Amino acid sequence: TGGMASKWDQKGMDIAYEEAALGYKEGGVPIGGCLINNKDGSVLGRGHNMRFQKGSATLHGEISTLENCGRLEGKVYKDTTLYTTLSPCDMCTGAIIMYGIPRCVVGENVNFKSKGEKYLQTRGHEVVVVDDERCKKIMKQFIDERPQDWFEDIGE
Amino acid sequence: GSSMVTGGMASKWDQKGMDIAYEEAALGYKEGGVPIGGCLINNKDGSVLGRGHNMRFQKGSATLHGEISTLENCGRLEGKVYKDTTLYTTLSPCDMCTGAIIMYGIPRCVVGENVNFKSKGEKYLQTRGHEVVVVDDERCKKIMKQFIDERPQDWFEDIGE
Ligand SMILES: O=C1NC=C[C@@H](O)N1
Ligand SMILES: O=C1NC=C[C@@H](O)N1
Ligand SMILES: [Ca+2]
Ligand SMILES: [Ca+2]
Ligand SMILES: [Zn+2]
Ligand SMILES: [Zn+2]
Repeated sequence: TGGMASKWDQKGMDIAYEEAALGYKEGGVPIGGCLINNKDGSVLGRGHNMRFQKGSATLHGEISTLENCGRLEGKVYKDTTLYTTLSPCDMCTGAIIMYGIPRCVVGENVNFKSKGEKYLQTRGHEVVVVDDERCKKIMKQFIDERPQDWFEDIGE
Repeated sequence: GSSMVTGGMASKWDQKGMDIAYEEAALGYKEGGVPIGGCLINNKDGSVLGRGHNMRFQKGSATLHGEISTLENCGRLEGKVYKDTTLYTTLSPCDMCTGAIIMYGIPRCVVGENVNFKSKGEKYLQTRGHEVVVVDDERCKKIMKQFIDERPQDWFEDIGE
């Protein structure tokens, strides 16, 4: 990219936001994601945080997105972008790193940012922060109303 | 990582923790899965918060590595509950599982072996302030070597290659 946005990035972030809004409406943490094949723009999967929905300690948005893509040949991930409405925690960062997903496009990092955002860069990934106000507003709403649930979701 | 890293001390619960992790790995192996198991133990009293094994083949899962399945099986917990625990894993954690340990602040990780696999995560745990102990458990090494030998492409899939 050279820092150029991808032709698929608007689509990816819109899907991630749709997933965040759906999870909000389900009574969960409003964090959504999607994984797009950069070669053809195909959406390999989409998901949102399922902590409340499933009683899940590991289904963050990014993890649920990856789960929803199913088992894949490792090479597939090497030319994908993971879209996440919120800057990834250390766990989801680790997932991106493990699979070698080269680009992580982040809705916002104002309500939350871990050391993972920079660690992705150290590990050779491209991180794009869009500063999407849709994402920021829904996440801020959740934190305002359910702070202890939010803290649980990031292990505090 | 740092030149000044050092392996952590043993805990009175390590035999218990690695034996549970290994039993989980062997159960997963019998189920047709990747033989990697784990458990999470409270360092103060030895209680087992949860245990699990890799569920990639059992569940068609791209995220349920042994360590992730272990954490899932522990359920939702207050953040504080993790902060004096050990995660036992039969295999040195990949970057994903490392990240889970870091995110929850699980301060100690005991690793069955890192001969068959080792990621940057083992050292990154230490960089980030976590204790790591590698016990070089022969049972763990044997079962993982067998899996990699017999099903190499399935193993590569499990580590994203
Ligand atoms: O679902 C999520 N919770 C917290 C942070 C981010 O990784 N995603
Ligand atoms: O289940 C696992 N697969 C690979 C590595 C380790 O993190 N665990
Ligand atoms: Ca609390
Ligand atoms: Ca110490
Ligand atoms: Zn996360
Ligand atoms: Zn792993």
